[PDB]
Formats: sequence, C-alpha cells, structure tokens
Amino acid sequence: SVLVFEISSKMKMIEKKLEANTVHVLRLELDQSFILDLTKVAAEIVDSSKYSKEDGVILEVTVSNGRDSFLLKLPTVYPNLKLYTDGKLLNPLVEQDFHFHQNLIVTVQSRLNADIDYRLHVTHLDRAQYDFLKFKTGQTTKTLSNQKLTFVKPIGFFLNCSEQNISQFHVTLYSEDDICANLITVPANESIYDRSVISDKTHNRRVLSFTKRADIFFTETEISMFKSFRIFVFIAPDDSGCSTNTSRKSFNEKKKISFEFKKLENQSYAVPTALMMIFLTTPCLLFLPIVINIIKNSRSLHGQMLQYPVAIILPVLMHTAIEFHKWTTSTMANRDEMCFHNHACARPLGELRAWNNIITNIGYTLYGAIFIVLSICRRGSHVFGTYECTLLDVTIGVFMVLQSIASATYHICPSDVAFQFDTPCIQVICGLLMVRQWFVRHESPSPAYTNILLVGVVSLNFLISAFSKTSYVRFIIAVIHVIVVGSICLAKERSLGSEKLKTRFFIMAFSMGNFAAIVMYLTLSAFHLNQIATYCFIINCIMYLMYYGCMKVLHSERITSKAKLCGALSLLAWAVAGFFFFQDDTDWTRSAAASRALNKPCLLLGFFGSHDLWHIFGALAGLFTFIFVSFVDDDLINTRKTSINIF
Amino acid sequence: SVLVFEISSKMKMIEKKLEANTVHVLRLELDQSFILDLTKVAAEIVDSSKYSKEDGVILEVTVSNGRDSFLLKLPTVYPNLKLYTDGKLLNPLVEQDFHFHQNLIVTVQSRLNADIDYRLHVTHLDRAQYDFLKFKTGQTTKTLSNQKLTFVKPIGFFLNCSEQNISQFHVTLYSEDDICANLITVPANESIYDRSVISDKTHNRRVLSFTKRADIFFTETEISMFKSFRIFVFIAPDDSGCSTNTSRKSFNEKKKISFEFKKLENQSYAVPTALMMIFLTTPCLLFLPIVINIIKNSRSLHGQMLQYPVAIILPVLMHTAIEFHKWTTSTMANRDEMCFHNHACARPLGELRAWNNIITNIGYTLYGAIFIVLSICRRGSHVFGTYECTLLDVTIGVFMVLQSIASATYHICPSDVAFQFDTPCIQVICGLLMVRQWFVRHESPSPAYTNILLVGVVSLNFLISAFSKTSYVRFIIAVIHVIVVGSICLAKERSLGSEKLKTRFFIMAFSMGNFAAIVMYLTLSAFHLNQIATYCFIINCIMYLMYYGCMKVLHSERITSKAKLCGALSLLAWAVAGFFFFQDDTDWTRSAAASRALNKPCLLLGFFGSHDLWHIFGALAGLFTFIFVSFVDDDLINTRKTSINIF
Ligand SMILES: *[C@@H]1O[C@H](CO)[C@@H](O[C@@H]2O[C@H](CO)[C@@H](O)[C@H](O)[C@H]2NC(C)=O)[C@H](O)[C@H]1NC(C)=O
Ligand SMILES: [Zn+2]
Ligand SMILES: [Zn+2]
Repeated sequence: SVLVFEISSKMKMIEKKLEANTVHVLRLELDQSFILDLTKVAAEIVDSSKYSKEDGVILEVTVSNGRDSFLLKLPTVYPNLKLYTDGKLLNPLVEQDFHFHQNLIVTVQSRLNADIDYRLHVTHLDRAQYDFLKFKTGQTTKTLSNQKLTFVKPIGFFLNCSEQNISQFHVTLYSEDDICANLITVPANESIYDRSVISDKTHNRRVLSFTKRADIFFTETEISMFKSFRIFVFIAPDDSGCSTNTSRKSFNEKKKISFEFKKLENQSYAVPTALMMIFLTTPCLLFLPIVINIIKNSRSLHGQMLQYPVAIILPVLMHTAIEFHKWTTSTMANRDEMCFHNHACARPLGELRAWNNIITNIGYTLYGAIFIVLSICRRGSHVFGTYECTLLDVTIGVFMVLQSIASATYHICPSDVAFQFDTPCIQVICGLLMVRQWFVRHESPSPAYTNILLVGVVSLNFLISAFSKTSYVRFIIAVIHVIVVGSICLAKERSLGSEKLKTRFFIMAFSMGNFAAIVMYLTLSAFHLNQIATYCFIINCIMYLMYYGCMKVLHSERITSKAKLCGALSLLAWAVAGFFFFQDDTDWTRSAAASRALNKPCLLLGFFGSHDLWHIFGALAGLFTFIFVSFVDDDLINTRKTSINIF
Repeated sequence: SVLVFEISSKMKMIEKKLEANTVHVLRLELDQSFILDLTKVAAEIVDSSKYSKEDGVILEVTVSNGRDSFLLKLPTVYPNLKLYTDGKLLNPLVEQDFHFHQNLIVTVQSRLNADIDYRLHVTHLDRAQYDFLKFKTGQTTKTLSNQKLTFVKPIGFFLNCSEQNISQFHVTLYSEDDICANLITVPANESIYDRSVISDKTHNRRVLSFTKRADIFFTETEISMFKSFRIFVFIAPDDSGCSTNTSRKSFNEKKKISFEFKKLENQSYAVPTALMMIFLTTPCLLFLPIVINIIKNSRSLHGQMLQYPVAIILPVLMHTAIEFHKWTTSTMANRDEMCFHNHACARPLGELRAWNNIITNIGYTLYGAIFIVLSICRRGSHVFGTYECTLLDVTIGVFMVLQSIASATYHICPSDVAFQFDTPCIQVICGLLMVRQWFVRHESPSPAYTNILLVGVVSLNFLISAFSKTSYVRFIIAVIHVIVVGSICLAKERSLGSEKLKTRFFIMAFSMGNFAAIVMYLTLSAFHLNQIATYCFIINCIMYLMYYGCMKVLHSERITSKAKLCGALSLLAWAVAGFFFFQDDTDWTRSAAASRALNKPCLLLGFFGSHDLWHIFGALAGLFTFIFVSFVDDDLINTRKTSINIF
C-alpha cells in the first residue's frame, strides 16, 4: 500500500517507519523561494546493525523536483566501507519554472519484508557560494576563503560562461587539511550520477581527488562546447584516491577550502619569452671569435650519411607520436585528471596548461642546431692536432635538439607514463662528451657508440619506472651503477696499460666519486628516482672532463685562457642547473591527490620557476660543456699526432 | 497534489494525463509470479511536437520494485536525435523477496506548467532467454537461434557462474542484418544506468556495439571477481558507434540474433603446437649439410660489439613495453571493447584471447636465433670468395626475432595504435637482404645501413596510420615509392657506371616492377593500407635476389644445385605467405561494429587460420631467403676477390 505524506518546508529532518511492503511518498511544495536553491536530500537507516546479514540494497529512496531527480540506494557500498546514510544534490529550479507551483517528491521503498525505520535530511546550501561565479564589470578574479565542507553539506557552484562573457576559466582549491575530498565538474545539461553510453569513451565529467590543492582549467574550446558548467566539492568517504593506507574510513571531519576563480584572457608572454631569448643568445658569442672566424678565414659524405646512426632519433620521436595521440584523443575533462602540472607555476597557452615548461626548452633546440651547423661548417690537418670530432659533435647536437622535443612533449601531459623521457636525453649528451674525450686522442670518435649508450639509458630509465613501487629499486640502480663504473675503470686500464701515473688515480677518483654518489642516494633518500640516474651521468661527465683537464696540465700542456673560462662556466652552469633540478619533487608512487598538492610558485617574472630554470641552465650547461671540449685541445693544433700525449 | 493510482497486472499500456503541477504515483502489486521476470517500463510523451521549443527534461518517470530502480528523463537526447519515448529494464525480483507482497511503483512528474499526456508501457521479457544460461550436467555449449530484438523488447540474460560451475565463458552473437545493436554486460551487483566515481577509471561495464557479430570472453580471473553477470542486448537508436553516415536515425527495425554460449575449460593446444614445431624444425635441415659441417671440419670483437647498432632494437622493445602497460592497466571489461581479434579463429590461453596468433610467431624466434648463432659460429679467406656478411646476417636474425616480439605483442590487443608494428620488421628483413647483396661483392656489408632502413620503415608506417582516414593516402605512398625506387635506380648507375649490359636493364626491371605495383594499389583498391608497404618490400627483395641470380648466370657463374632449391623455396614460400597475408582485411578507418563483424574460421586443426599461416610461411620465407643468399655464392669460394665479377 502507498502512503502519501505532505511535508512542510520547516521540516528538515523527517523520521518515519517504513512498514513491511509499504511505500512512503513524501511531498514538499516548492515556490519562488526555491529558485537557485541547491538542495541535498539524504536518507539514514536507523539501527544499521539490524541489517548486517541482509545483502543488496536495503532501502531505496527517489528524490525529484520535476527538473532533476536521483536515486538513493542504501547501503551505498564502497570498497572499504558500507554507508547506511548518503544523499545527493538536486539541481535547483530556475525562474523559468515559476498560481503554478513545483513540488519535491520523495519516494521510499524496501524489498525487505520487515519494518524499517529511516530518517530523511533535507539540507539547503545556496543563496551564496552557489551563484557566486557572477563576475562584475572589470573583475577577473573572485575568492572564497575558508568555506567549510562536511559530508552532510557539500559545496557547489554554477558557472554560466555565456552570461559572464568568459572565454577561459581557472578554478583553484586551497586547503591546509589533509582530508580527502572530490572535485567534480560537469556541463550544466549533464548529471553527476546519470551514466552515459560508452562511459569512459564519452565522458565530460571530471573527478579530481585532492587534499591540499586542486586545479581546473576550462579551455576556450571547452567553454564553447558547453557554455555552462556545474562545479561540486564533496568529501570522499573512502580515502583510496588520496591515500594508500586504510585509516579511520568512517569519520565526520569538516574541511576548510579556499577558492580562487580566474577569468583568463588569451595572452602572449612576449616579455618573459624575449628576455629568455636574450639570455640564451648572449652566451653564443663564445662561438663568434674562435669557431666562426675560422670559417671566414678558409674561404665521401654519403658514406658517412648512410652509415650514420639515425635510429637513435626513433626512441624520442616514437614517444612524441604516442604522447600526442594520447593527448588529442583525450577529452577536455580527462586532460585535468590525467596530466599533473605544477599549477602554481603553470602559465597556459591555448590548450597547453604549462607553456612556460614547453617554451623554455628552446635553448636545447637553439644550441643543438648550432652544434650541428658549426660542426658541419668547420670541418674545413691529418698530421697535426687531435682527431676531428665532426660526426660526434653532430650527434651531441642531435640529442640536444631531441631533449627539447622529449621535454616539451613531457610537459604537455606529465602523467606517469612507462618511459618518462624528460631527462634521458641529457644522460646521453653527458655520456657522449665522455666518449668524445675518451677517443679524441686515439682516433676520430664514432657516433656508433651512441647505440650502446642510448640503449643503456633507455633501458635503465624503464627499469626504474617498472620497479619504482618496490622498496629495492635504489639497490637495483646501485648494482648497475657499480657494474657500469667498474667496466669503465676496467676499460681504462686495458687501454692505458694500468700505469700508476694516470690509470691508478683515474680508478680511485671514479671509484670514490661514484661510491660517494651511491652512498648519497642509496643509504640516504637524497634524490628522487627521476633524478638519480641524471645526477650520476652529470657527475661522471664532469669528473671525466676534470680528469681530462687535470691530465692535460700534468702532461705540461697549457689550457688556453678561453678553455678555462668555458670550463668554469660549465662547472658553474651545471651547479645552478643541478640546484633547480633538485627541486622537482615528482614521485609517481604517491596518490594523485598528493601529486596535486605540490605547488611551488614562479620564481621570476611570473613565468619562470625551478623547473623552467632547469631547462634554461641545463642548455647553458650543455653549451659551455660543448664549447670547453671544442676549445680545450686548441694548444695542440700545431703538434703532430705522433708527439701528442695519449690519455 | 499527488495522485495515487492502482494499476492491475493486466494493464500493459497506461494512458493518462499529467495535469499542471500534478504528480502521478502508479502502483502494481507483485507476487510470486514475478520472480525472475525481467520487466521493461517505458514512457511515451503523446504529441511530442507540442514540446519542441521546451528545453531540458519535459517528463520525469521513476520506476522501482524495491530491489531495483531507474529514472526515465524524457526526452532522452542523443547526438543525432531526441527520443520522446524510452524505457529501461528492472532487475527481476528473486525468490528471496517472497502474506508478504512486493510492489511496482511508477512516479510521473513534469516541471512544465502545462498539461501533459503520457503513455506507460509495461513489457515483460522472461521465462526463457532470461534464466537460459543454466547448463545441464555434461553440457558445455548452448545455442539460441533467431531471437528477435526490437527497441521495445530488448534481450537479457543472467549468468551465475557460482551455480553453473563455470570457470571461463564465451558469448557470441550472430546476426545477418546490418542493424545497429549494443551488447552490454555488467556484474549482477552493478547497474547499467548507475554511474560510479571515476567512471572511466573503475569501469566493469562493457558496451560492444555490433551489427553482424559480437564476442564476449569472461576470463577465469573475471569470473572469480564477480561470480555472476548480466548480459543485455539493446538496439542502438543512434548508429554512430557502427556507421559513419547518418541514415534514418528514427526507425522501428526488428533484429534477429543467434547466441552461442560456451563453457570453456582451460586447455593446452599440445597437438597444434607440436605439429607446428615439427613443421618449422624440418626445413632447418638445410643448415645441417653445408653450414654446420663446416663448423665441425674447422675444429677485435669489442670493437664490433660496441659499434654495432643496438638502438635498432629500441623501436620494437619500447612498443612492447607500452602495449604491455596499456594491457595490464586495462580492466577485464575494457579489454573486450578495445582489442579487435578474429574470434572465429581466436583460441584463448588464460587472459590471451588469441593464443594461436601469439605462438605461431615462434618460427621467427627459432629462425632468428639460428641466424645469429650460425653467423657467429661460422666466421671461422680474405683473398678468396665474397666478403663475409657476418654482422649483417646477425642483424637479419635480430629483426627476425624482433618480428616475433612485435607481432606477439600486436596480437595481445590488436587495437588501432599509432605504430602498428605487425609487419614493419618484415620490411627491414627484406631491405637488409638487398643491402647484403648490394655490397657482398664490393665489401663486407655494414649493419650501419639498418638505421636509414629502419627509420624509413618506422616513419613510413606511422605516416600511413596518420593519413589513413584521408582520401589521398595511397598517393602519399606512391610518391614515396617513386622517390625511394628512383633513388635506388640512381644509386645503381652511379656505382656500376650506367653500363647497358647490367645497369640499363636493372633500371627498367625495377621501374616496370615497381610501377606495376603502384598501378595495382593506387589506381585500384587492391591491398589494404597495412599490406601496401609490406607487399612492396617483398617484391623488391624478390626482384633484386632474382636480378642477382640472373646476373650470376649472365656472368658465366654457376648457381649450385642447393642454391637453386633454396631459391625456389624462397619464391614458393613468399607466394604462399603472400596469399595468407592478402586475407587479413583489417581497416581501422571503419567503425568498431564493422571491425567486429569480420569473422573468418580456422583453416587447419581448429587452430590455424589465414593469419597464423602468414606467421608460419613468413618465417619459412625468411628462412629460405636467408639460406639462398648464404649459398648462392658458394661456387666463388675459390675465386680471388680480384677475379670476382662485381654487380
Ligand atoms: C546561461 O546564460 C545565457 C545568457 O544569459 C542563457 O541564454 C539565454 O537563454 C534564454 C532562454 O532561457 C534565451 O531566451 C536567450 O536568448 C539567451 N540569451 C542569450 C544572450 O543568448 C543560457 O540559456 C543560460 N544557460 C543556463 C544553463 O542557464
Ligand atoms: Zn622538464
Ligand atoms: Zn600478425
């Protein structure tokens, strides 16, 4: 039998008993006072312990106001807990709906043949913080501070971009509590709870789980698709999307959140970009006096061009093609749940959420293209000087350009992919500079050593991503670090005859230098896994170029004044770049909400942060290091290859 | 005001008028006759034309039986059409629910202030075809033939694997009509229409859109996760997921479907696998008399091993690492919507849906490992014979092994990825055999030519996938085909001096041979895009090895009887392999339902189809072709390199 109850507007908690096989229909008449009133109706099952063995849905509640509707099926079962009380939000009535009256209908049923007591909570949350995103003339930023969020009273906004003349929009949520919450956004026509065919395929709803920070970027193309959005903030009752351990799953914890809503206008960062190019083009004047003037004073390739390793480009270009496919097929809402930027220092350009991280890689392209051009132009000598490193200096400029393609692609969506490919091209540039100085006095160094160098770099960075969740990953690196460095110490003595002068102290310097690094990242959690292999290559590259320079003065060979300047600029730029690299703090083993909570502001001009200066000083470091090795043996330009000392 | 109506069980169509701001509550009392009765309640808006300008949801209908519930929000808007009549299925009551009576409650509302006429259709579809998947003792396959499917009466099954002792399960749907339909499957506890947090991330519902065939594989690990499933078949009212063109979006078309339910037991295919290994190990006896006996009769590497191109392995191993990540992160339900197998010839092993397509690539691994071992073992001569191709014959065996890794990885999930990587390693094996015969009389062929060969293969197959949707993609291939072949014809005359004897007819044979192929795939839609570049490499490889053999008799050099046998086995095996390759019929430009409709049965032993014999005869073809080039110049073993003719 069906029982109809008339419920007043004053009644906020409704306690009734659902007799066996009885249906309760509760009605609340709605008038103009309910326009833009976001209402939450929740149901409680009194004496939840009585229904422990009863499986399935014990109580069914359906709430409707004629415009929106939802279903409350209790218990609502989560992976960790079962809740015998839950509610949902009813999209408010609008002035179009309103003499004539709307009405709020709640229907309660149960398949159980026993009597069931329940409680209905009708919560209102409106009149502010809903209808807040209305921007007055000449205003671009609005702020809500310390808005309280409970499991009973969620937060919810409505954004009409057609009404507010909004082209791009940014939402930021600040919280100091580490309490799990959810940021749900959908188009106004869509429903949070209503599933659509091909859910994962066609999905316009974004659910960002956060603790201390969360960011929403409504791109200009997304605003035009829907023209209006609904933003909701809920407390996650299960902390799985934000924490790995199960801790006090059942709780009643309030959460204070601060909001910032930006009305973004498309802009060109002409001042930070021009000042970045002036800073990057200034050190290229070192090429002018020594390298370029020789090209002025002077005025089979197909055998070298078809045997040159061009499959070293494929690891980077096949990653770029896959990351662009994964980016253009993703929906506008999926790009916010998937890509993890540092939104305190993320400046957008179109759909790109961090343009500063993409354009700051232009020093690698600029310098890499100069390394290729100058090496090709300055190869015009067979009896005097050291052997010309023309094709290895072109390979260093290729990986300098590839590092700009690999990093600009990582910064489009920084998600936890199998092959990271932000740093790895730096590790090849550093190993190629050691291969150059290894053979420069023996022979003309071959770019064929890039294959074993790149395969070892690509295989090692995939081996760290695969075992990153494990506890012994830093030991897997250390045993490879010893095997790789113990092989180089054995390759040196076999080549140089194990002389006590040069070979005996090369081994101790590299054994103590690399063991001091292993003790730092193995016995101490000094660096992150993404930074461990990159710091080890830079230190070994610097240690070898310092050994090569220390051996040069020990053999009574003078280092030119220019090579000492470029050598000190190489040490200085690698230390400044390594200081900004040390501040990345990106671990893909932690939860998505902990990866979102990390926010470090911009250091310079509102555009450059610690990461963008690592891109800028990593290319300066690669520039000055390339200019040092190219100038260090200029005093030997008139010495016969037979007289030249070999180390 | 709320109006309560009592509706009898005889009333199948309910026509009422929803007055302005009135709520109708309709009740149907349910008794034991409704156990396992899957019911569909649909609502119609009479005079749909009256509500054309009214936006949003005009009518709201909520149906519940105490155990299940749903919401009908009319009009249900699809991308192409708006439907003013739709319904959903109510999960049936069970004997646990049943003196005591259940009841079916329908609630009707409208936000409109005008009167609205509606019709309620209560359709029953049960007592057979629901509770049909009960398997009697000793029965493993059940079949339903020509089950009629309409938009008003959908199909729906219930599978209890705990009750039926089912470990693995396969569902197949056969239809001869090209009418769009949907195959929806979910766990019994889950709901088709109830959305879950992180929908795309945590999704156990599979929606397969099909026209003529659809397949479901319940793996052993999925059966254990849920233990019971609900299978539904609906007619897609919008044909977007199955057709590209909008055609008669509104229709009332019946569809006849045939079902086949298999109770699969885990099995080892010992007979097809052993007979495949006997067939693959038999032709290895050609290595025994000539190659191996020399190794018996006879009884700097680090310079070649560190300069050997090992970055040619990275394109294939970095694709395998990405396809395994995309496979282990996918849910059990997503692997059926994403991977497109030929399920008429797909034999499963564990989670792998096509084990026959993975294990038939073992001839590439077997032969590739023999190519590596024999080449390394038979390099022990500098004045007699042709130049030893030791490191290029190892590179051919590396890409022979890589083709087994690249194809076994493609067959785990054949989805439309950016880089296909099923054939491309064959194109390098065919180009490496031309590089071998190009230089074998000039010098020792270098594996360094693999870089430009692999980069061109990888770049070309990505260029076809990128432009596959376009209409001019076969012209993009043809201009690259002419540029590549016109470069080889120019490289031949520059090397051989443009002699009328050998160079003048090499150009005409390769210009007419490659233009005859272009006319076939450009002016005719002969091959698929996946097969175009692979057929062009095989024909040029065969044309060159035939030119090399025709030049050999023109220079009065005898071809040994064994090399003529292996040469005829190379032509025969490339024609048999090319006959099974021609039958792939995989186009990623067509709809997913058209990619699912393709089903070609197994040819041999219930295990081998056209594709699996392409894997088997593609390795025989690569075996016999490798044995031909290794034996063709054995008559020159006692001829000085100065006397040896060069062509
Ligand atoms: C968001 O705001 C816009 C603009 O204020 C709304 O657009 C108007 O919609 C009414 C119907 O309700 C039309 O009669 C007007 O022509 C529209 N005005 C303009 C300037 O286009 C839009 O409907 C609103 N959408 C939501 C979800 O509230
Ligand atoms: Zn970076
Ligand atoms: Zn294949």
